Amino acid sequence: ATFGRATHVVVRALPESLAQQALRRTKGDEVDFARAERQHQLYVGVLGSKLGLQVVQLPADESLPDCVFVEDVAVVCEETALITRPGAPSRRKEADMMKEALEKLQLNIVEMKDENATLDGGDVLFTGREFFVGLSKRTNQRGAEILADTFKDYAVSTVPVVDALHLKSFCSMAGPNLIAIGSSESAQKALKIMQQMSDHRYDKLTVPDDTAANCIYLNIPSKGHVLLHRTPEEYPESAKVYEKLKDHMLIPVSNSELEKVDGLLTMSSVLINKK
Repeated sequence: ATFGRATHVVVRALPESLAQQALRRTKGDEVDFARAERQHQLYVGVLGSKLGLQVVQLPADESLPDCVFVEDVAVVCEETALITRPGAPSRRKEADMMKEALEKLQLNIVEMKDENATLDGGDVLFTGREFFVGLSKRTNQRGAEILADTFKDYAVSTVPVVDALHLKSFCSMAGPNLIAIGSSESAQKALKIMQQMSDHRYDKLTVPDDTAANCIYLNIPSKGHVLLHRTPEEYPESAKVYEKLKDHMLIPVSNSELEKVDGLLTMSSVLINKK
């Protein structure tokens, strides 16, 4: 496939219950819900209006406070979607509307039904050549095994996630051979493990703020190599690194409110390449 090509994107509206009731590891500043909604609107507007992806917007469900974070409930690779069994019990029913959306996009559907398996899509790094799957408090070995069985055309290897929510809490693909990676002790240890497991030499884009290593790369006809990344207002020292990339069309995207609930850029979309 052309790495990073997409035609469609699934997103989901924020429930009011997110502000107080979404899961979060840090009990920090309160969420400004209206501002979170605006940030989500702008994010969707980049993907759909600016970049031209066909947007499927799922409605909010107030009983699912984290339902905006569609990434965790599906992994899509080519024509196949894995509907995950998220680690958090409060998120499991998010799979219901996602399964229906992906069915309607004509994907082959595989459901993680094994009650001994969990997997969050945020733990999954697809490089274009292979998968790395974080083993975290959300994703277990059996989950990773089911992913490997689902996507047999690609190698799958695992990496411990120790002191973050997900693997992609501190990394993401920034381009076809380019892993964006944080500078923490933990981020760097994870990167070394991924690299030691692969026979492929990846380039890295190292940033000083781990959560600013979570970005979205797209290959869009008529625009080229596009990268959605955190803003200078939010992470000035990491934005300076992204700004050196004259080889990408850079789009700064604000995400401060959802980061209060550990939601990073990748978490709010599921990308699909159809036809």
